[PDB]
Amino acid sequence: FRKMAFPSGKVEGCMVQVTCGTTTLNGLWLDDVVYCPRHVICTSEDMLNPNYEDLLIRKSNHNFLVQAGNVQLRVIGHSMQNCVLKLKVDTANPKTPKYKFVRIQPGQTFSVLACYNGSPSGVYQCAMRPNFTIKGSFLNGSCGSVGFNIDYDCVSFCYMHHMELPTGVHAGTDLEGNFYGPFVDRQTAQAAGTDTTITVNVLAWLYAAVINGDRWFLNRFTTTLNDFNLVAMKYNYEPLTQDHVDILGPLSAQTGIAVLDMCASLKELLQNGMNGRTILGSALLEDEFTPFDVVRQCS
Amino acid sequence: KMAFPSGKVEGCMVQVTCGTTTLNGLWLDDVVYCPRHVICTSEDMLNPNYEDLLIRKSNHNFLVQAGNVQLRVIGHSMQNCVLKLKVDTANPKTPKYKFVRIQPGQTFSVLACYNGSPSGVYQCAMRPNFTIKGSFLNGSCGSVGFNIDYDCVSFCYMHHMELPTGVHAGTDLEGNFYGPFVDRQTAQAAGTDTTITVNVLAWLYAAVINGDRWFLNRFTTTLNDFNLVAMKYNYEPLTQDHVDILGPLSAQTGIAVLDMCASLKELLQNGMNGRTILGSALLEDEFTPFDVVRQC
Ligand SMILES: *[C@@H](O)[C@H](C[C@@H]1CCNC1=O)NC(=O)[C@H](CC(C)C)NC(=O)OC[C@H]1C[C@H]2C=C[C@@H]1C2
Ligand SMILES: *[C@@H](O)[C@H](C[C@@H]1CCNC1=O)NC(=O)[C@H](CC(C)C)NC(=O)OC[C@H]1C[C@H]2C=C[C@@H]1C2
Repeated sequence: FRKMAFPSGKVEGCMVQVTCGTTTLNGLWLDDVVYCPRHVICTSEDMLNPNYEDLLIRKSNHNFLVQAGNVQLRVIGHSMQNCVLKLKVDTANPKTPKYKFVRIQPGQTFSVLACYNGSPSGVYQCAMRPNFTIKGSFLNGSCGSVGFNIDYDCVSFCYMHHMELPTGVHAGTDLEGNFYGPFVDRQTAQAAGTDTTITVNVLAWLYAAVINGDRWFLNRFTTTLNDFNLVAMKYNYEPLTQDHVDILGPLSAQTGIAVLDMCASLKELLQNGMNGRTILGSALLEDEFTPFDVVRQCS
Repeated sequence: KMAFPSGKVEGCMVQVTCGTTTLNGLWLDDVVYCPRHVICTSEDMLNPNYEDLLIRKSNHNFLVQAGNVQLRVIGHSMQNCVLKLKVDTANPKTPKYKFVRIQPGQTFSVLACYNGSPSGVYQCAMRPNFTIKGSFLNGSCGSVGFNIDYDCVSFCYMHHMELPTGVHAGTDLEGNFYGPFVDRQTAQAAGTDTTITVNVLAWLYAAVINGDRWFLNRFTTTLNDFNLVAMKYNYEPLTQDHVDILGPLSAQTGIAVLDMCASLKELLQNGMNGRTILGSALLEDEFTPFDVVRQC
């Protein structure tokens, strides 16, 4: 199994750069609106603790330089929605895909198109950790890079990048400007909750192992969801939600292994360890492949 | 693990059908490139005589679809294991491009496609035994691998087959296989694979830059003494050019190349002792020094 990103072209066609003064970051051009992190209006010294409302009152449309490549896009209106700036422009992006804005749950994966100066650099697959950080590759200038999934022809934008935490992990918002997790866009020391293992994805990985004929860990037992959740927390695993049980439906149907039976198998692995064995050629249980990701790759 | 943005290549993918065989093609200017085994039936694939099969085909036996639009084939030729279909329409999305043949150990991005439609993108290395550890399913043939420098796409790989071990094999865009493989439906084994040493070192430097350095030691080693141990463990030899290529990473961390070689030697001989490096229980060898530097 590989970490596999979505093809990035539909998103590449929407990336622009947004500059205020000497502060440049990336923005997302869809129809006649450009979306970007609001801290573009900050001087490096204002980031220490900004008054975003006051900073924005001092700004007019003519203070924003929006460029697709080196071609300027005229700004004709501006507003702030939570931690994102919305810049109305006078041209509708002809490369606008079908799209929607979605807010993802921890454990879900998405592709990130890492951009600098409005130019795409690379694409890679990320998982939202239970503590609402992602383990990305972001350098200075990457803010406004977005995360997305593609279904049929429709791009679901789920993440916009805003900051790095002292531990090296990354934090950001949805495209309505609401942060994932307890973070704020200020240049202050912030810490994430202790992280935990994404149980639903581990289960997905065990199903993937079964599909490929690696099934020594299946046992004759089952468990209740509540008993499993209480044990899992003792091992720093996330509890399962009803939605987790449901998104494992397809893999459970494909293998004929009930979700709660697989939970009983995982519980035994947690309590007894691997006893020197491997699963899918690995002594470690993988937690960054979702049930959808497994299905994508097995077919 | 980071792939190049795939948009410039997505604009070139089309579907190619002959008989009941469908796969992907690469549409550049007015030529579509695709694996020649699209002309085969099931019976043909066992032991195909491609020159003989091809002479019995006419332009009109090839159906090329760019989305909903059929392109008319007005000519066809075969270059090694690649078929070239001339069409009456030029692709306006053709990027600036080159065809290159990559060396083992080098990396590239793969745009996996099915029925002419892009499905996913990921980074691959050309293995020393000239296989690639890909993610390719039925219908993925004609998917391509590439690198992007400035605005120029360098195509280096077209996908043709899977081996019994689950790894993959294919050609450059001149239709010559990487490795001792043939485009026939028969079980083929690869030579013994080895680990790409210069890439393991680059990845160890990456682990340090990101604050992970439990595996370091104060020891050192000569280049030849390291290479003796490397070969024993089926690692590729490290050349002086490899050492030179690692310089920037050495300077950046202040760890001399041969000091990192001494760390790797200790890892090969003692294992990781249950510990991990950048999250992995195994030494990763599909990041080049360039891949690591760019991303830092
Ligand atoms: C995008 O503008 C940038 C992205 C950062 C740069 C390094 N890697 C990233 O992910 N964000 C940025 O500089 C933000 C800006 C504020 C207004 C939110 N601040 C930031 O990333 O601060 C990083 C922290 C972590 C410790 C080191 C520096 C400070 C403290
Ligand atoms: C593309 O047409 C297809 C891609 C394969 C299909 C499964 N995964 C892949 O990478 N190639 C293909 O079917 C070739 C065709 C011949 C003429 C080269 N054959 C092939 O890949 O054989 C299937 C594998 C699976 C095991 C049985 C036969 C070999 C090993």
